[PDB]
Amino acid sequence: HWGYGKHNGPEHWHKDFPIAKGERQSPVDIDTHTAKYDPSLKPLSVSYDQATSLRILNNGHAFNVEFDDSQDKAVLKGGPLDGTYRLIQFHFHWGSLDGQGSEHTVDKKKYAAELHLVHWNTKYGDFGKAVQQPDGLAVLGIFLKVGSAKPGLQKVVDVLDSIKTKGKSADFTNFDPRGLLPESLDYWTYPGSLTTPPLLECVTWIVLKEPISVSSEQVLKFRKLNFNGEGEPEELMVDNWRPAQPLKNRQIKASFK
Ligand SMILES: On1cc(C(F)(F)F)ccc1=S
Ligand SMILES: [Zn+2]
Repeated sequence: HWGYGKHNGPEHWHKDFPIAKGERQSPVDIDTHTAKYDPSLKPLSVSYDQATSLRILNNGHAFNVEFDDSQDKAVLKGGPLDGTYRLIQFHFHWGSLDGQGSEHTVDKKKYAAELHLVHWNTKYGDFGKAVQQPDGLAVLGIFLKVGSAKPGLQKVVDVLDSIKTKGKSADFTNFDPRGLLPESLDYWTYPGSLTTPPLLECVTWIVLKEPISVSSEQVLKFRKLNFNGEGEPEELMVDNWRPAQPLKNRQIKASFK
């Protein structure tokens, strides 16, 4: 099945998922000089005070921190969005080395990792119906650089030993995703896609300009996870990022001057 290796990595995905070579695929390189300021954009509204985390899951491609999305508890609105998007899960993409790992790049610069907070448009009722729509999702993307530790990340790093291999989950209640946000909500936005199969073109991407800093020890612990299941040859979960895809007929808009 798909993955990130030589034989089943991103350059292969198009054979099972032809939309891989579609018109609005993600990630992309953000050319900062050509992203135009759009003064009609709104401040993003991130309302996470009532977020209810439930569980953390190693799905064989990344780990997901899952939320109860049965009510309007943790929502994203404003910015480029019409309506209200509900948080369902977050996950990361990261490298085997600090020099790589993010999916979006900024003037071709790769960060050590990239956090994706996935939200679905509540007008569609649930996640599975939202991914049938071109405005079904909004993904808040936040870059990670290695430097100072991020205290708000440590509860995630500390649970990873309990979900080392594919298919493992752990209770993961009362985690506050506000602790993963940088100071500034200045962002770039463009229409794109999921960055793993099935690569659906549902996503309004909102990528924050300000990275968060995480420590070398925090990211080292992400790299001890495994893509394989228990009892299988160990294959470290590293380099689970898709490279930048052609921008095609898209414009990236900046919320800031
Ligand atoms: O790529 N991708 C995939 C998913 C899911 F959950 F549908 F698998 C959600 C968000 C993103 S970015
Ligand atoms: Zn992702």
